[PDB]
Amino acid sequence: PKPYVAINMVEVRNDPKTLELFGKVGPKVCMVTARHPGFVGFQNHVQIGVVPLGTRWGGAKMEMSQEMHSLMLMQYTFWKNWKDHEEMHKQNWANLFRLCLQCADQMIWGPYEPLYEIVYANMPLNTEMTDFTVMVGKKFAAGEAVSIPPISQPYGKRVVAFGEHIVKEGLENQFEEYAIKTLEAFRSAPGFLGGMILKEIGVSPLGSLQLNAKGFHQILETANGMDVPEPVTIYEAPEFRNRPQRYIVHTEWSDTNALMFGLGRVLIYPEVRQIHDKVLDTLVYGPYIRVLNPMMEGTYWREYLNEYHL
Amino acid sequence: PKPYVAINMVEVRNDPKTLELFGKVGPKVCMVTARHPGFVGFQNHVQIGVVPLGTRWGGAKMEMSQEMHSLMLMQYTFWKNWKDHEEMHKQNWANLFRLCLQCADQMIWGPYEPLYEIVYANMPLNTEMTDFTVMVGKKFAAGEAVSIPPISQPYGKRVVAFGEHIVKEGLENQFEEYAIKTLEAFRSAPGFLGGMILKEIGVSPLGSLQLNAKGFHQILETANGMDVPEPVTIYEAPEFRNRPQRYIVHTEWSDTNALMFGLGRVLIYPEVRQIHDKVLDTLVYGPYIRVLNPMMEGTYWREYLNEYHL
Amino acid sequence: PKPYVAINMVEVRNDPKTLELFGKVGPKVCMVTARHPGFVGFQNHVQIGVVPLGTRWGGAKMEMSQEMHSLMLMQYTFWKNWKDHEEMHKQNWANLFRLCLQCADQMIWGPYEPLYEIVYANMPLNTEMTDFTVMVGKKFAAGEAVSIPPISQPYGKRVVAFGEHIVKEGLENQFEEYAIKTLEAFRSAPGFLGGMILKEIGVSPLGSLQLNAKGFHQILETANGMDVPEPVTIYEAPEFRNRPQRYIVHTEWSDTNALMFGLGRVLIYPEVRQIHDKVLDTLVYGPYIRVLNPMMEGTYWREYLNEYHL
Amino acid sequence: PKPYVAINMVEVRNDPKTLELFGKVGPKVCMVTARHPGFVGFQNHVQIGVVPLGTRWGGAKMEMSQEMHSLMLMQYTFWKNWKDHEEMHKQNWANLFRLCLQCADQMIWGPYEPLYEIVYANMPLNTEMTDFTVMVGKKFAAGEAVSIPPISQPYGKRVVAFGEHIVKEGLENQFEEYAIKTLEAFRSAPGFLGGMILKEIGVSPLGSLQLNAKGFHQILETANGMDVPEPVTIYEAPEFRNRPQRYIVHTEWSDTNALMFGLGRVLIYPEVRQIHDKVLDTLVYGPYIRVLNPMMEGTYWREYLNEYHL
Ligand SMILES: [Fe+3]
Ligand SMILES: [Fe+3]
Ligand SMILES: [Fe+3]
Ligand SMILES: [Fe+3]
Repeated sequence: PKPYVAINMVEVRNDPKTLELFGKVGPKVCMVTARHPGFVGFQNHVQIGVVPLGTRWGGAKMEMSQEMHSLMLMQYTFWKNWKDHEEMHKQNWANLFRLCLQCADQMIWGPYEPLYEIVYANMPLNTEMTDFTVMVGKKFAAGEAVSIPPISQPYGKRVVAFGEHIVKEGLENQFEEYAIKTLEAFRSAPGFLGGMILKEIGVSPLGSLQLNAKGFHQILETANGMDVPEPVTIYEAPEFRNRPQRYIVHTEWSDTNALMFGLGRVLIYPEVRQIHDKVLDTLVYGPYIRVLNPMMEGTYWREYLNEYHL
Repeated sequence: PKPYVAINMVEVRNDPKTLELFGKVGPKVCMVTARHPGFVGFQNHVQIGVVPLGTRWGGAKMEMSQEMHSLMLMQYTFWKNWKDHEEMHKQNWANLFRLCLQCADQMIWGPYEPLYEIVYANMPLNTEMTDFTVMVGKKFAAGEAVSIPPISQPYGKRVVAFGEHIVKEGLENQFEEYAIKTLEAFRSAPGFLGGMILKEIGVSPLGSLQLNAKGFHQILETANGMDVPEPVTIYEAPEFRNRPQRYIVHTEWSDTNALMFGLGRVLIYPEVRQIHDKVLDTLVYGPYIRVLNPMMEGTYWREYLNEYHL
Repeated sequence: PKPYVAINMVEVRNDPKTLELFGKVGPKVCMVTARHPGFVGFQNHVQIGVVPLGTRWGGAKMEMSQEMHSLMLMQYTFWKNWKDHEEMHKQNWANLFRLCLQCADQMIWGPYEPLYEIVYANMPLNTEMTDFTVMVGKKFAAGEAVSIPPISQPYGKRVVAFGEHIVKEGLENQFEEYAIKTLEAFRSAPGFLGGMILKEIGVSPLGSLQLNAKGFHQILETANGMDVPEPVTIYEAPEFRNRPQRYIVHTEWSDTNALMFGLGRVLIYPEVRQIHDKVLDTLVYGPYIRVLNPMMEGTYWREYLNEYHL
Repeated sequence: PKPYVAINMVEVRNDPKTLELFGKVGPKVCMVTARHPGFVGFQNHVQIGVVPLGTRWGGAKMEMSQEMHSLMLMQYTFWKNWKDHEEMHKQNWANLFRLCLQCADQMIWGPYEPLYEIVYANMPLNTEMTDFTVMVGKKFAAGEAVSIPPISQPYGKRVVAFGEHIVKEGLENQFEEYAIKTLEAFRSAPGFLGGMILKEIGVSPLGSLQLNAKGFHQILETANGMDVPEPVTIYEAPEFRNRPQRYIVHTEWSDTNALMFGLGRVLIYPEVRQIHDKVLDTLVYGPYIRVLNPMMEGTYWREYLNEYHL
């Protein structure tokens, strides 16, 4: 089935101390999150750049991570229902608060965790280059050679285009129809590894460290998280649902050149350009496309999505 | 059929003199070992690191071999019966003792050679990236497309997870049932190249240089092995069988990232986590996972195991 | 009386960060351990080398600690009964787990805590070079000039030979008889400071961080130990008793030269060589002798052993 | 059909001037040689090392070309009949002599051109890594999936083992039977790209610059080849046929590691070792195995050999 996505967004310092926190805190958060049975996987990203679109953002590059002082992280977690994510944060609040405060001396902005519903998904199983013989052998034996997916390599060997779209009130049905048609047109592009369309349905309060006045002061006052705040919030997740409607267009590409000319088909390929013009006529903001590197992954979330493994 | 494994374990210095002994003594030992008809192959490893499991062993890294003063070597030899290995060491004792003493000025600990029985094996044929066209062509012509194995590249192009498990008395049947189910669950992980479960059944006395009192003094007294000790031991191999039962969980991965997130499924994937919880409830020691690099290989041992070549 | 010994074995990184943990965590562990009345003292060691025995381990030296990337630590604790050690770990589990996890980012292997019974002991009171006038004055006034011990200087001013022996089933009575006679023969060697023979009787589960499946996951998931695992183990200490029988032959020497030629009397002194030949005829593994430096000590454990102080 | 091979052997200096002669003279020689219709292709090699076989030639390495002062070149030309090669050299003698004398200030030994008959051949079509989709698609459409060859990459992306064997008089039938069985056993080795067995049938006089006394003096006297010697020789090619019989065992491997452990199966794999023991019992000289790099190739000679292209 289609899972629900929580996207944890943080800005951290770009220094060697922070990349130690990728391997010493990141796995522990995933292990605490995996105590809940509704957890079906994760995909963690570091922003490496921005699609400039010619000179529209000409100060930005697709690979600019070596020059930035701060790193944007997008940590996806996938859930059977979005209430499973809110139940996970409440039941594991002491362990998760203490782990998140280990990243405190690196954190610049955040955490901010909007919740998303998957509107459309074409996301294949992640395979290494050593695994494609198993993949095409199983699909040929099942008579499904026409549905053999591309080789989507896990753990930092592909790039993600993170496309932010804010759609005018009343034009959400027109966005979703033609953004789907745009992503089906990307299937012809070389290096396209798959795509999904995410629709924001709320913001997690506990994942965003948004408590009431007593809880907010206990966050500021605690020594390394030993003094755990009482996890009382003033809102639940659908009460912070941003209007007008936010959409993420998430597409995966084998490299940044395939991303630049593949996504560029909405500008340079005239048949795809008329399709994406209907998307552009619904937007109050966007498109702004961040380039992400999926470092740490829980690739079995695509096994839940595609209802098939290996 | 399933062969028996002798695992020769030595600690040697990490210096350029030692890596000359890989190419000037290592092949000679394999050639003396191949005088016996029960010898079916070998697989030689160098430990390159330890799986840290978050911060459980936080001073350890998966790739730490450039910083270590000493190298752990695990030299597997594969045998039609474990008595063939003990017969080989007795019949070729003078040549093997002299070759092992060429590594003497580098050796820090060892040699220690426990003998193992293969409980479970899913170990495919080793193929290069130039050989997969032959592999999928032969399996399609035989109507076995569903059993096409992953590309397991020989000679240092993959990594080995060496998982040490000591199982409580009486819980060996529960370990073997659910460690098998854990290794079948690894088939879904990207970059999984195969696995086997080894059960310790004894320790070779001649392979461990364990003689009686007269033989031990002749080992210390000899000049470069020219004075060969009489190979009289005080025990045979099943008389040194460690209780409680030692198990090796040997899994092969395309790279260390595939190893870290693949083996990590027993911590972060909730369906595999319940399976491996039954493994953890049988352990008096472990799991401790070393990361090994298979440098020198006798890959035809998998032809004996899978009863098929090419 | 003869106390029981728990030997905590860890491998840590050899870096200046680790030697800060000797003085900032080590004393706190000893202070938590001293809450129990059955605690009678401690002796903490760092491995500085290996006895090479000619060229048997020729890559090893007696003083090689300046070149090693990792340090082996042997932390002895002495107990009136071995159940007092298991009762101490359960009652002080939260404080001890949190202190042990301060060493986590340095730890490579371990912790592993086998429990030992003292078979034989000739271990004198530790005296400084300023204290021998008190020692010989008290022994002359008591008419015990014939039992005046050697000056065994505490706190890093002597070396320890850590002799590992694994004895065949049924030959444990022959080992203990002639290993005692070997240690009485060491009394004639210059620089011999005393010796004891330790017999492994079990492995502490809490001291080895060996919990059940829920406890093991809480060890991996916790942030610096603030989230304390429930200390439920699947075994008690005599249920992990290694067969065949492990022995430690622990001897103390004034320097490494006295150690090398003193222990070498089992090879070069013909009267002691026939005695130790009966020890060698019982061994399935060994002898392997590590060289240890006793840095931090609780020297009053010898006051309990010898039933006399000063 | 099976072509005939002329192998031009020269020793040249290892300097940057010589590698200019690879690209400025080498192609011109191939273009003059292609004037004859019996020319079916070429394969030019540079020796990069020697198989040491443990310490049998321990001063030699498989990759030692960066340290050598001189380069051995083996330039294969393939012919429909060996008389076509002798007819080519006589008809194009002025152009070929002038091109060969452009390499004169680099040449140390040679040229020496023995002629060979192909006894056995398993030499697939050369394909790039971009061409395997065409190769497996054509073989599946023709119902020949069982005979899909390995990917043999042209132009320096594989290595050649050049195995010299001199066989006793009367044992040539025993050599050819079991050297064929050895090369069929190499089909199981990883990275084996194919093999052929060459039998020396003569030495080309014009290709070896072996003229009569007047022609030899005109070779020494000429200014850059403008003064062309009269190509009168004292012998034809079967009159210089070396006795006892020379054989080349030519095998191709994806890399030097695949070569070392693949060819090593005649020493370490006991089933192949008994086969190659019958080869060794026919040899008065050898085996001596040079490691060659096939830089410049005329890969369409395998299209003539396998009677099929693409
Ligand atoms: Fe969350
Ligand atoms: Fe062995
Ligand atoms: Fe303890
Ligand atoms: Fe020629």
